[PDB]
Amino acid sequence: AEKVLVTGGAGYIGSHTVLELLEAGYLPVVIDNFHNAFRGGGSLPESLRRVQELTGRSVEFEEMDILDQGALQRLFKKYSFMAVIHFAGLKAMGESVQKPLDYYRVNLTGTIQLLEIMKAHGVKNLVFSSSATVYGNPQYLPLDEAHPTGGCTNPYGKSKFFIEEMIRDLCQADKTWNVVLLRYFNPTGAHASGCIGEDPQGIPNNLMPYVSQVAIGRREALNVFGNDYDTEDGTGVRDYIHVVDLAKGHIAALRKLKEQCGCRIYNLGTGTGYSVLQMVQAMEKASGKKIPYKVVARREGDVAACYANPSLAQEELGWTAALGLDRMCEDLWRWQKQNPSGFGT
Amino acid sequence: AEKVLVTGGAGYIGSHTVLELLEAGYLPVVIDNFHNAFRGGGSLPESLRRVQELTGRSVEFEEMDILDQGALQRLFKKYSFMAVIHFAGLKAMGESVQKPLDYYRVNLTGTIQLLEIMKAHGVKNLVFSSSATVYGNPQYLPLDEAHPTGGCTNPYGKSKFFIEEMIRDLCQADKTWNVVLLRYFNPTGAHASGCIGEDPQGIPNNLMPYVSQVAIGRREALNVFGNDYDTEDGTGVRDYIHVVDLAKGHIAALRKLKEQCGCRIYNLGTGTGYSVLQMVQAMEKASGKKIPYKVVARREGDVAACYANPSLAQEELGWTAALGLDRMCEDLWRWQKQNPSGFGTQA
Ligand SMILES: NC(=O)c1ccc[n+]([C@@H]2O[C@H](COP(=O)([O-])OP(=O)(O)OC[C@H]3O[C@@H](n4cnc5c(N)ncnc54)[C@H](O)[C@@H]3O)[C@@H](O)[C@H]2O)c1
Ligand SMILES: NC(=O)c1ccc[n+]([C@@H]2O[C@H](COP(=O)([O-])OP(=O)(O)OC[C@H]3O[C@@H](n4cnc5c(N)ncnc54)[C@H](O)[C@@H]3O)[C@@H](O)[C@H]2O)c1
Ligand SMILES: O=c1ccn([C@@H]2O[C@H](COP(=O)(O)OP(=O)(O)O[C@H]3O[C@H](CO)[C@H](O)[C@H](O)[C@H]3O)[C@@H](O)[C@H]2O)c(=O)[nH]1
Ligand SMILES: O=c1ccn([C@@H]2O[C@H](COP(=O)(O)OP(=O)(O)O[C@H]3O[C@H](CO)[C@H](O)[C@H](O)[C@H]3O)[C@@H](O)[C@H]2O)c(=O)[nH]1
Ligand SMILES: [Cl-]
Ligand SMILES: [Cl-]
Ligand SMILES: [Cl-]
Ligand SMILES: [Mg+2]
Repeated sequence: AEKVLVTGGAGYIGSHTVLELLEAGYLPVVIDNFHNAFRGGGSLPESLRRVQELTGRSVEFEEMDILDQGALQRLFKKYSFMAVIHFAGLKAMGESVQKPLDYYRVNLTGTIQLLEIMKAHGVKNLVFSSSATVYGNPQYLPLDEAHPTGGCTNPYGKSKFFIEEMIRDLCQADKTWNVVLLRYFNPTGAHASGCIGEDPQGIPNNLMPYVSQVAIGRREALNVFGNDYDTEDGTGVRDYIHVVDLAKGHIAALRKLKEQCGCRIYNLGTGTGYSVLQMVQAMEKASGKKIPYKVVARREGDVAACYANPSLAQEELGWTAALGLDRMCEDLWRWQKQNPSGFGT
Repeated sequence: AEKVLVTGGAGYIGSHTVLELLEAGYLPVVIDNFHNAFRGGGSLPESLRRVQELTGRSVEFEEMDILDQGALQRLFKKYSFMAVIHFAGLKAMGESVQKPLDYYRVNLTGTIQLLEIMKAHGVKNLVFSSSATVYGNPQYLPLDEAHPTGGCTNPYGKSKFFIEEMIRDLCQADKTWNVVLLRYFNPTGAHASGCIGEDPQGIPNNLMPYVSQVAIGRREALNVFGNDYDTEDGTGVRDYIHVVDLAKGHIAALRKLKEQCGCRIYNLGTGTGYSVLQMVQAMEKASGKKIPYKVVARREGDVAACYANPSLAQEELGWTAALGLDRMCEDLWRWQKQNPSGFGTQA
């Protein structure tokens, strides 16, 4: 009726989105099981506790797992939701290939359970966290929504594609459902306040947090996974997108659902690709620190270059990413410098 | 001393497979929730009660849903399974397109749960019921295992494809798993005793049972779904395979698992395609009755022709579909004639 349910809202993208929702006047209800979120000193996960402080608005939260039908039932009885933004899931941490069942359980079974409860309670409006990984090895660049999908390299990406397909099927079968599938490119950056940001545990698998950790002195040097691709400089190229813009894209998705759009799919990227070395350099500039690097072997399954065609999202969702490279680096640096250990110990 | 778990064992293919298993010396434990199986006068589904009589061997059975985590866990705890043959699932009554979530829950989440429970109990040998539908609209024929998969039309076929992908990944990640994915073509026929067979509830959605129902005099005429396809006679072409041969292919699969085979995928078909009209004619011959029919509109999603390339199975599985068209028709007829209304509890 009123509320927006946000699954996995304590995570990186989700917490930034909760913040945007609150500032836009929405009332979110967040759920998370702390699988990859840090527990604050109170009820709320630290990220959310900080979002509350930042917005001066309260965060309604419930600790729970999407795999728990009982809890889902109780949740859906307690609140009247008008839409669900689904961030909860396991992300490839490079782990996927080795633990397929965990991925398929959490991402597939958990999403199906969510979809079923939504259907049961008549909440047929969803915004889903998809990924450019669904396009597989790029056939052409930039990647537009019409590029082929499926034929993924890993259990994680396959999981994303399977979910998109299930949702398409659901929308076909029941014309009352509205779903916006958002294919994120490479999220980076952090809220301008520097109070929240990505909080990886252990050695980061993604570039940016590793880069930021070298700059802060936590890591000796960045290992660059190959310099022999068919890219202007030999290193992998990606469409780095500021998490704040990404979060704002979810609000635009909400408005889209109101149009009774059925199933729509949009890329959420800037359309500008940057190489590993370019990112390193920009981080040196932002941080004022040196970021030593070593060229190592190619990482299994890595693609040479991946970047988005942002046209459709601009035309249909009315959204474009506003923040550039320098801004992403400055914000990421601020978060890292201001929070040397992430959210806590 | 180790058993074989048979999920969905009370159904068409499963009952036939339980019979083959019993005859070949295996010890099955069968589970079914009666979603699409008839309850016997006793605890056993009628089909399995008959299999017990036919074989003179006991059938260990538990009424249970694969979606029931607690029950499934207790089952794996109670027995020491050496392998699992997974038949349980929803097939479609042309329904899948309209109830996607049901297919995704029962087929997809049900199998993920089964695989998790299996892993947890140290059982990593699986025989999975797949289908030629995973190939989608044929890009060429005959369909060999190398033909592209995915790109299916309905939720049912998508579920099967997603399951195959999941198992392939599992095997890739853990070399200790062994899994045989069998892509069945169009199973037909019945055990030669005539005591068991396909037992549809209501108007049959598949060809053969409808034809037999007409031949027995229950139905007026066969409705032929389109006659304008690009095939010899305009009617759809399919690779019909005798359920007994299909069932025996499961025994071959268990043998394959014992070879520490990893993930293997095999078509289970005869390699010979027959049209709708050719099947009617064969049924006329078996039944000794004229079988009328009327041509109606095309059935949404139907492919023109589909048939297998059965060489890989012959070679690697050491299995071949022995029974021909007449046998299939004669066996189907015997079952239908001796059991005009399908299964019923004992008198
Ligand atoms: N970060 C990326 O580069 C990226 C790229 C593409 C798509 N995505 C997708 O976007 C979504 C959010 O990504 P993120 O970077 O914010 O990751 P994240 O791990 O920070 O956020 C996911 C949140 O979900 C929660 N969660 C996990 N399993 C849960 C369960 N069973 N029940 C309830 N909560 C559960 C975690 O505790 C975490 O707080 C995910 O679906 C991710 O796969 C992210
Ligand atoms: N019949 C065909 O032409 C065909 C073709 C391709 C693949 N397959 C597959 O082979 C398998 C067997 O098909 P069949 O023709 O014997 O179908 P069937 O319906 O006779 O057999 C399936 C059995 O599974 C049981 N079942 C369903 N949901 C269950 C659940 N949640 N828990 C436990 N048991 C459950 C049903 O009661 C039934 O006895 C199915 O997975 C089917 O999709 C069949
Ligand atoms: O320590 C690192 C990390 C990354 N990179 C390079 O930086 C680029 C971006 O790498 P990320 O890992 O941040 O992101 P990806 O776009 O390559 O995404 C891939 O890696 C993600 C993080 O591992 C997820 O696993 C995701 O499923 C998978 O598609 C790539 O060219 C990568 O080779 C390095 O050189 N060194
Ligand atoms: O009453 C019937 C039934 C079938 N047929 C035709 O007979 C052939 C075999 O049809 P079946 O339904 O027995 O088997 P299929 O292999 O064609 O499978 C198709 O039907 C399945 C069950 O009927 C599912 O619907 C599946 O999605 C779909 O591909 C097809 O050419 C079909 O058009 C008829 O003319 N009339
Ligand atoms: Cl696993
Ligand atoms: Cl953009
Ligand atoms: Cl549904
Ligand atoms: Mg061959």
